[PDB]
Amino acid sequence: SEYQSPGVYVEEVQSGSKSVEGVSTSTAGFLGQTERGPVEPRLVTNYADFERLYGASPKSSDLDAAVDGFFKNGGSRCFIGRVSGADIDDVATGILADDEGNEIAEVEANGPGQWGESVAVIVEDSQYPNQFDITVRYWSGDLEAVSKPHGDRPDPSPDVEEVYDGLSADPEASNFYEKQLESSVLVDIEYKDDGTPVDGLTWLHRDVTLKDYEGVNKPGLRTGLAGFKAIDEISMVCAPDENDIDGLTDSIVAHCENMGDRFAILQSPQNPGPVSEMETPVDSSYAAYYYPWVNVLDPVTNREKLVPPGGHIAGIYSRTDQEHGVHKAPANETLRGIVGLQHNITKGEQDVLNPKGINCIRSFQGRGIRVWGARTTSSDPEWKYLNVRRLFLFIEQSIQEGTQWAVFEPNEQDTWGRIRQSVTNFLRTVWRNGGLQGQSEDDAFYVKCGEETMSEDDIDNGRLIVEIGVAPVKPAEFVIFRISQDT
Amino acid sequence: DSSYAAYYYPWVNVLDPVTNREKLVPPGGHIAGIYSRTDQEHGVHKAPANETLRGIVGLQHNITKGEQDVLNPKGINCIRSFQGRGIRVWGARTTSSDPEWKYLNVRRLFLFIEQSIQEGTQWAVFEPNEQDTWGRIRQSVTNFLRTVWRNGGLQGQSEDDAFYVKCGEETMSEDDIDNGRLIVEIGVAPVKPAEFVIFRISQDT
Amino acid sequence: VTLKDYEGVNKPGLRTGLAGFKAIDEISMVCAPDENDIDGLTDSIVAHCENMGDRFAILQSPQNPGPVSEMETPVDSSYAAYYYPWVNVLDPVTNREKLVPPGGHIAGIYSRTDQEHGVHKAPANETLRGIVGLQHNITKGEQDVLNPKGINCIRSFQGRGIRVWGARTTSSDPEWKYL
Amino acid sequence: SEYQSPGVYVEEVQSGSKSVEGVSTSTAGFLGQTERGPVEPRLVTNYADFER
Amino acid sequence: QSEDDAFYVKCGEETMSEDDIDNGRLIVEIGVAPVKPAEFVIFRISQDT
Amino acid sequence: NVRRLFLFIEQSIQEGTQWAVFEPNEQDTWGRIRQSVTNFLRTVWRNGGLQG
Repeated sequence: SEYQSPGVYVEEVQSGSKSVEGVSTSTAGFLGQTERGPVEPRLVTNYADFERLYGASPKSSDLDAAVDGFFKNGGSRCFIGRVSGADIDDVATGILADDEGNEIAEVEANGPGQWGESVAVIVEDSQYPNQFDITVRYWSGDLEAVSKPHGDRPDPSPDVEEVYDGLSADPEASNFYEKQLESSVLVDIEYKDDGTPVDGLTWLHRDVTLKDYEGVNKPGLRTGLAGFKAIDEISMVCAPDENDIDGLTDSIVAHCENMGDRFAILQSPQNPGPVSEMETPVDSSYAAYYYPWVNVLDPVTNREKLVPPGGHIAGIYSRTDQEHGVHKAPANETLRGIVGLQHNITKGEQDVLNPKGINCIRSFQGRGIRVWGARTTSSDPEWKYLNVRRLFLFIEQSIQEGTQWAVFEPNEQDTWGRIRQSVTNFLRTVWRNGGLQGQSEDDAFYVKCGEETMSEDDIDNGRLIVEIGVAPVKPAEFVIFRISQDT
Repeated sequence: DSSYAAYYYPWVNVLDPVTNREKLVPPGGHIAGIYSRTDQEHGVHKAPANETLRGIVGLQHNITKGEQDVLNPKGINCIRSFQGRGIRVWGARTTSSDPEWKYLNVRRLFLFIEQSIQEGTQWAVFEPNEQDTWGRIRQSVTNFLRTVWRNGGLQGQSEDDAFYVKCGEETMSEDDIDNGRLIVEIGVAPVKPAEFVIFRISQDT
Repeated sequence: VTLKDYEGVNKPGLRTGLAGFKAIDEISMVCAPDENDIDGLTDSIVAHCENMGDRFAILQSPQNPGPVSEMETPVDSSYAAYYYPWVNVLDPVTNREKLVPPGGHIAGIYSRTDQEHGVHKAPANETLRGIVGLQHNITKGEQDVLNPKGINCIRSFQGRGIRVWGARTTSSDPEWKYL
Repeated sequence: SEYQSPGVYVEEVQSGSKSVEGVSTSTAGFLGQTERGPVEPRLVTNYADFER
Repeated sequence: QSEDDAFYVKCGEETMSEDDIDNGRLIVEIGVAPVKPAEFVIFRISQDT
Repeated sequence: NVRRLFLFIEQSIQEGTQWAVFEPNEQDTWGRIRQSVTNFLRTVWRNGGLQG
């Protein structure tokens, strides 16, 4: 500071260490087809939210089953992205009119597709002066059989119902209908002119490939994977129908490798061929591969049905992360929400599959159905185990996001000590929770920043270099007992 | 291509107090205010970057990380907007091509030091050119530079690493004394900013 | 009214708006209930509090802030706090419910906590008096996304009532994370 | 790596040793005539599999 | 648990030099340790001992 | 058994060292390779396969 006139001065100084906070690690992302809903990614925390916002899947998709398996196994949060074969602007619309026939508002469905042709909007008048009520109804089945869509009890009870009571036409009020109808899973309203609508009912009229899974990337609209790559909470991605669309596995693995902060879960085909000839599709350290398919009860036929196991496995990942940590291998855990498997694998066949990076789901007598295998598809010996990759992702993202205060700071010993202290505190916390291995701190990790890592050419060019060394913990895959008679 | 100038980009948006609408203006005065604030709360040796802009609504364009890799090595300073952090100045270089005056705070520190020395030494003109005056001048300049060092402006774990001052028979010869010249030599080591923060992480030990 | 009326007059013998407030040394927190109807007022309030250096700013979200996965705080100051959502009250001219921002109730909670506990006590896990209900009910899954972003929530627990659940600032500096 | 714009960089380094794993050593191959079956080689882990 | 853990105050010849005295500066250095809230209350329960 | 042991060792080495192709030909790679092969052979020695 500068002191030019007499007085009292109070100044604040920076302290000797700054805390780092860990990031989320149990959020998932799903892609696939639905019947209703928007095409921008939305967060879901429960299965009833999913049924309310999106509905069911068509016969060519198995998204509903995968989300159900995710939440039955202890998952916490999903990001849903809806993929649609229709143009984004193929949306049903409508108009509201005033006393003498002026269009005052414009109603639009909340997503593209033919479903918007089955939405009815009903306007009625309220008992209080200058107020009216609005109702929105949606039927999932045939419209030809709906007898009284306007009455208090239609012939088939509607699938979705929404009512808004205290509405007004004053734009500066808090009960203006544009502000109240904004939280609605069915429609959108836009204001045009001054007036209040007349009573009655009205319907909305005039309504996949690899490039749809890739998504749209425009200045104000993102779908598909382009929409996911602008969300920083997702830590694992899955596409249940990845084997019906050629060229999607590589796109998913490339997305995860280019972001550098997420993991890919892959499932085998329904018919992968002979056992002696199976291989993994990719050779990435950012993916894992599971086998075989599973059996579930179908809620529209009440019969068994064969589905891929991806969502159940993502739910197992989330559960293990919540109750043990990211350093725990998500294997030797039970699958909930299924009836049986496609095949039963023996111990002789897994001796051929396990050294190849293929993870198996097996069933033991007296113990149930469990995941038996925790490897990645990688050939590098340094990234053979899955929990090591997940721990490194967690650590690296925490460091990246929690150190932006240090840019443009003086390149001298105070900043060096501060940075060293922060990183040491974070790594000691990780060590205390069982993630690092060693009976002392010197065995588990080290951090270096000073004149041993930086030279003078570095200081003259603006570079601050920190070197960190760590020792992760690995699972026990073979438990061996050697018993003898001696001593 | 001067060492006495800095160059900022792009324009900003403000509310106009006669129309109550947005309006696009150059960012010069906001940046000068940031300079003044940083000088008041940190010192002249602190780079006036990674600081927030107050009093605006938005920018003209949003610059990405790929475009700044082309602009930054050219001496052009950018104003960017980060999600979760706001609008900030990201760059602290001069328009100069000389490698000795690449950073802005070094030039500002030298301006400060040189003007202080120029204005606070006029008592020494026409004084006797002998050892007493030499010791007096040396002592004064050493006190000033040690004060600058203690406040974080100079770099080194000891005084010998940060600066030196010389005045005597090693700087002056006899032809100098006969012609009325008193020569003082000063050497200094300024501190520079941390522009790239690098973390190299491995699995060994 | 405009932004220049909220800024106030600054003449030798007349001060209104914020120019009038900056000559009073008792004020310790400032709030403007209608800050979302006048564009450019949030920044002016945060700048006033940062330039005086002795007061704190309380901010409320809009009535329609968008999807949950896209919310952010308006500023990145250590001199401000951000609360969400709106509340319901009885209107004394119609005797009906009405939706209002929660700023004044929260300032009253600040004052109460300061009187009965001290300035070192976090003004959270405290009850809101004088309301009827909230705008939305926030779950535990949605606050896991909002809390690490500096957004403070007002929630309702069964058996315990309506309470403020969160005590952070809008700041990104790790040294000024808590209020 | 190359550093052209200011920010934070995180980089991974290769470690000082890489593990080697032993290969299988107790699998056999048989050739001869049968009454049924395919003519591509198939893996068998039990005699009932062979008869089937 | 003690005063040395909570704060310190310094003013003397460790904070001021002679160039400071000659220019009219009096420097006081204060260090403090504030208390922070309990946001996560965690109970780890086991069967051992 | 000598022939069978050599078959085992040579195939393990062949299949578990493909990361080293096109790497820099300098002291770091040398130390890394030496360390890996020494660990494998010490494991073989501890199980009674080598003599000394």
